[PDB]
Amino acid sequence: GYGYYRTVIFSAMFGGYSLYYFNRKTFSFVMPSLVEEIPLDKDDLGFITSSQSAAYAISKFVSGVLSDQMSARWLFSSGLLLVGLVNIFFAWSSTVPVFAALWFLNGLAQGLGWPPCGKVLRKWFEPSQFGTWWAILSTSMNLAGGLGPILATILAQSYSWRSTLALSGALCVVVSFLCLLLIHNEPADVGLRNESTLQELLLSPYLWVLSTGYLVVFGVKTCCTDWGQFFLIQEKGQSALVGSSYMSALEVGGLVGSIAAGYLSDRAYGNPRHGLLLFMMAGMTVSMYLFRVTVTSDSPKLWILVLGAVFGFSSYGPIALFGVIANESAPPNLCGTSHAIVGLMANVGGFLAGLPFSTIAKHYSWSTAFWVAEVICAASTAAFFLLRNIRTKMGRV
Ligand SMILES: O=C(/C=C\c1ccc(O)c(O)c1)O[C@@H]1C[C@](O)(C(=O)O)C[C@@H](O)[C@H]1O
Repeated sequence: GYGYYRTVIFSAMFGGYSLYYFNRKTFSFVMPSLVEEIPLDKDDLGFITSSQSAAYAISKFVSGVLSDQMSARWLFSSGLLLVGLVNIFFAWSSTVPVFAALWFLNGLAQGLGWPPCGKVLRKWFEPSQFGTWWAILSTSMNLAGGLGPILATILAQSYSWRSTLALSGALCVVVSFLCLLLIHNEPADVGLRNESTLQELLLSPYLWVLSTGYLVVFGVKTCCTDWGQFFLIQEKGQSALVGSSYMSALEVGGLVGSIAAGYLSDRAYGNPRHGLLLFMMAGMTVSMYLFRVTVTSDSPKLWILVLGAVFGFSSYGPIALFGVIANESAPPNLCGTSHAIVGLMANVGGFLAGLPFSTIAKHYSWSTAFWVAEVICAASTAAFFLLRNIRTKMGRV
């Protein structure tokens, strides 16, 4: 029976990939309480996040390159176990070098679990149904972003910050074991039946336009999430519950954005679905400007929630659009390399959000850094609008 095994395996990957993201973002979930008991400046936080981002970038790139000669279940279980172990260790350390080393290892382990999902999806599902399943997998990510912050704060009001990560880590370990028991690599182990050149790929302007757009979008999203959580409390006179609700609403909006963008793009030199992407980017920068300027010490909370949801929608739509367009325009025999390059550029964009942004905020203010980010986003949107009727097919032409 294909259906039974498909359902079981997909549920197992859903749970494992949700725990992956939860343990990845636990630091952003608890950061305010940890800063409250251990006095730290913005530079230390930026250093830790940048170290994790760099480690994840290198590990994911190399694992994606060499994934063709490893088993999916073992890699998934190993990665989950290592992430749980480093999360458990994090709950006992109380210094800035140990935190940075532990999160570097966290990124290294988190980079391992990406290729197995694609391998299982390709082995167990039809080639014409990849993206759809990809889509729902992305929703799991958003789910981990939604339940994470608020619960953490709810636990923080009566328990230590160190009593959450540790518990989370334990869960991962247990789930990892269940994952190995519940994941089969191919529909044959159970028993039931189963051009261009590299010099021409990198010499395509559209390949760099897409990469730079993804870089900008990912960096701006990471900046908004972590440093707006801190911005709402440290400068706008709001409490930590509002800071957590802002991120929860951001992820709630991002879920519906990721779900819808595929439908709107599919119903609709250049690409047919560039207008939706440009509109979403414009909405993202407009919402950023409104959030920076309108919110004061005395403002209703459902205005902040609306701003967060709108930004999440306008940020998570373009990510799916970028992925689908990169898959569609890729050379016929170089899809994996193109996906790896675009992911690497998105990861370096996310890396740029940690330390330089925190240093700018430390020197001038949070407002100045957010204004710089919004200015960069507006300039990128204008440039993308200008550079939109160029060749979209990459390769030997
Ligand atoms: O391949 C994909 C994504 C979707 C995809 C694949 C085959 C398809 O046939 C399809 O319709 C859709 O990679 C994802 C997007 C990524 O940014 C990229 O594409 O560069 C890299 C990484 O971030 C991944 O999340």
